[PDB]
Amino acid sequence: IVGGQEAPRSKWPWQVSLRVHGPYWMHFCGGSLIHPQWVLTAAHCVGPDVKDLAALRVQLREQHLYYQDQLLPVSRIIVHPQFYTAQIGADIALLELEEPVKVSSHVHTVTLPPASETFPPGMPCWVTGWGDVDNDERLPPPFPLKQVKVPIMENHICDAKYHLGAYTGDDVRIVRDDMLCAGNTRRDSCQGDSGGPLVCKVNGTWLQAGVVSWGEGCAQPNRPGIYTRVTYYLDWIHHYVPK
Amino acid sequence: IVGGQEAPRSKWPWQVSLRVHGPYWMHFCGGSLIHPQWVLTAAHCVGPDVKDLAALRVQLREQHLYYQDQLLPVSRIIVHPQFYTAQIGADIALLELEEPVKVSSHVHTVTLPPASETFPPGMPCWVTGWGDVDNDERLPPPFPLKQVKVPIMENHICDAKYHLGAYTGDDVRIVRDDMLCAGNTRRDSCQGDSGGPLVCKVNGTWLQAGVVSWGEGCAQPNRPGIYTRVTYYLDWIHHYVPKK
Amino acid sequence: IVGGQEAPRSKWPWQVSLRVHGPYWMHFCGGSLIHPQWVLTAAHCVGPDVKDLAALRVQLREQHLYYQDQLLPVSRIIVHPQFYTAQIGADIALLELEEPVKVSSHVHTVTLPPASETFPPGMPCWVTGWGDVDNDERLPPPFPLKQVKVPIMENHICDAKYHLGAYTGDDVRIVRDDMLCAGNTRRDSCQGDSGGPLVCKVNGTWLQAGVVSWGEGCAQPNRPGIYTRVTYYLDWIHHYVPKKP
Amino acid sequence: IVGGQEAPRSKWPWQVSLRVHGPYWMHFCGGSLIHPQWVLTAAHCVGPDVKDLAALRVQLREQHLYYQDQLLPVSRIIVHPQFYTAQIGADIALLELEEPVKVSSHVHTVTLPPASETFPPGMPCWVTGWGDVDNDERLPPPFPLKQVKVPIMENHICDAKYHLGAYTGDDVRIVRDDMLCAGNTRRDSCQGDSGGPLVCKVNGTWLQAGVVSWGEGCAQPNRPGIYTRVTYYLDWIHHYVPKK
Repeated sequence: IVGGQEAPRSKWPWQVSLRVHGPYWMHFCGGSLIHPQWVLTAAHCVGPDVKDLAALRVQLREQHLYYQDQLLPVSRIIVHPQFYTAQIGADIALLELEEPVKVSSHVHTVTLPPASETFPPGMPCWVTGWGDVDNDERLPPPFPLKQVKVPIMENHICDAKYHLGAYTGDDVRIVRDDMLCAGNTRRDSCQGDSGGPLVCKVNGTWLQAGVVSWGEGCAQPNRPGIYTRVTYYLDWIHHYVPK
Repeated sequence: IVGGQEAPRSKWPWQVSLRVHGPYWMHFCGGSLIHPQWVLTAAHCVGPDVKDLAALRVQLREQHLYYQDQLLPVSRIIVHPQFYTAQIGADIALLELEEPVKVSSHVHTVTLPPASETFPPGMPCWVTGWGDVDNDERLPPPFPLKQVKVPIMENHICDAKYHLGAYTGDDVRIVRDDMLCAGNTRRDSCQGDSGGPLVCKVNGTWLQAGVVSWGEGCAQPNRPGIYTRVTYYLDWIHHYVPKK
Repeated sequence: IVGGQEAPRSKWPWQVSLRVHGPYWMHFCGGSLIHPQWVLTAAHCVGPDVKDLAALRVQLREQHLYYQDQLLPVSRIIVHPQFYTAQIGADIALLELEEPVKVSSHVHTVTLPPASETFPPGMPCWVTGWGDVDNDERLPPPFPLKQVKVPIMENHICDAKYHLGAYTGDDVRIVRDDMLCAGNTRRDSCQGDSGGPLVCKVNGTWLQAGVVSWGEGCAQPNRPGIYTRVTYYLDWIHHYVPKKP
Repeated sequence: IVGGQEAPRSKWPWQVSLRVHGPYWMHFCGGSLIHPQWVLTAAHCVGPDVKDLAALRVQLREQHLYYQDQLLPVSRIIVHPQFYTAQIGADIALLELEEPVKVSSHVHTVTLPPASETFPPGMPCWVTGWGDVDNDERLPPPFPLKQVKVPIMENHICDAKYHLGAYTGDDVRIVRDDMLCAGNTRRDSCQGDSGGPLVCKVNGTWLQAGVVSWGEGCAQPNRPGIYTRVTYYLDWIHHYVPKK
């Protein structure tokens, strides 16, 4: 997270850390708990190439990475079959846990928006994770969960920004209809925040608008964060995840 | 180049090295001379973001990188307006030199194919450059230009191989119609060969079939090298580059 | 620490972490609390060149590096005036804290040995720190304090081992009289353990025998860990550090 | 070499490059040809731990590293038996070549000074090599042999400089009597120049005053280059190397 602060302990009870087997169980991507037995993440975190399930674990919300680890095994990785790269799109995956989690005030699910929900430009949303604090600048120990308020921006405006200082023809889409855009040169997601949630508070309810997907670096001029648009893939999510 | 040998001095007179300004004028991509004033390369080497022309130079064919440098400034970078990433496609760009080069037996242009040429499997094709000799393994000094004969494979076969060990749906095309596929687990292009030529000898004439574009690593199982198909972009090239 | 275990919370209440200012307050060396206001470390951690005191802080015993940091500023760095390199010797330094710390069962001073104590082979000795777990292999998060029991070896035996597979003449001493030797191919200190304590339990009392100084890599054949011999430098320590009241 | 220039092709015909076996025969240290069959170098380049002779080669003077290599095998490494570290001293070694070299105007031996020779402070001397051009800055391709003029400085003055901004007691020797000192914040030897020669022209003859040994970085304030004093070890050298 670029230009963020440490999250209060009470905030973002749905944030999860994805861990890969090595010298230690290292954080590589974020996720959100959308159901007691399901994590929503980015496809690029776990694909497009098939990964060994034995080398993957989920860690539920912890204030500091690695200090109080209770690693959960994954029974199934479901990557959207249309996914190959984040820039093409369908950058969305589901992790099925071997067990449902026992939910509490400190650990519980995020609400998905209805299909009709159109998060208007300028709406204050929050992105959370344990990713880099700037370009090629890792989160220092003790690795606090960070948060940043980012304004949602119209897809057409974000597409136009990605064309400034680029050879790509103005009529050739960079930011596609299954993508959502947020952030500026002070406030953005970064490497290691991938798969984590963009959440917006609507009528007293936190709704997951986005999954951290891609961008040209972090908080670069005219290069806002690109997110998978959750409303676009609700039918695909609901094919696997109970309502 | 993976599984190659050092090129003989007489071979590949169209091979060029692209150089970026830093502590020294460092090789980052290959290219081909297609006209005395024009270099064909990959868009991903010079884009999609607009870069300072003053920090780019072209080096014509040398047997050993850096030893006999005569660096040429660039007047113009022209990147295909459809290009954003190599995997989406249109991975093709043109460099206009500030001056036309004097051609010779040792330094001269490659011939572009006619639109009808498909380059079927079994055709003898070669890829050349100063790129890595394996995954994360740089070409050692004194940096000889390498060559390797790569077997062309049909786009549908290569598309099917890219789906093996992948979550991507079988009917979601990975290897696109503007791309060409070549190489195996012994013979491939690698990092630093990007933008360089894939050339096939057809009726005694060398034709540039491909621009080194992308792949999953180098010489990996079921992951052959992907090249921009030059025949697909001839009309765009001919918009900028004069006929002989 | 090579071939160690995580230290129990009750052990090594004198272990300190030295921190350098950067993107964060990063661990670079170990140390020992020998007085409420004084830390014993290796000279090579803080010298031979004079460094900015404002860029150095001390962290008292923590079970996991960085998790519960209460960083203490330093008023004075005192490096042995004979020190230039660890291999020449006098690899010993003192940090004066700006304030005396409040001691407890969990955080308190280590006892220095009497001048007469030689620490012979067979004596049970432990080395502790947050250093590498092997050659070029960092301690993983969450960075637990590690301990390992190291066999002390006689200086003459260790000197002879350092000459095996070396061009250095047998009568040219490598392991010097102000140094102490401990460890084997399974048990050793490593990069990041430097300045930390080697402690031996003598008649029910923990005594600091050594300061982690140097070696050829970590846990390598015929290359045991070299430590500054504390007994050699007691008079220099007692020049600066007041005796217990 | 820091603050240097590329050597003219006619200069320093005694300069050699030491090569270690890896992906390629990589330069790690310099040396000087003091006899047709003997190279003088720094002990720290080849010790104190015993190295495999099969993994070591010598390359005689070349203008550009790696481009025209003719690698020579070594029959014997002789490291001074007093050597353990450069800071303690005796940082001097001899390589015996398997064959004597055929000498020419372009490749021939440097003259060693007489025991009586005292190179006075301020004397213009030259250090040569393929080492770093600054702190953590490698010599760029095509790796030209570099030279820099450095004034010799009195051991007592150089010892005093190493004590400025240091905790070391002023009466505790850093720069020892078997060492020689040269260079400033613009002009110095660096990593990769180790074992190479410091040469001074005395009565029309180039004499090797020093072997590149150690220092605190390259061209740092009050930290001039430290060299092994050749006059100190003449008797040891002449124990193995036949006199001219």
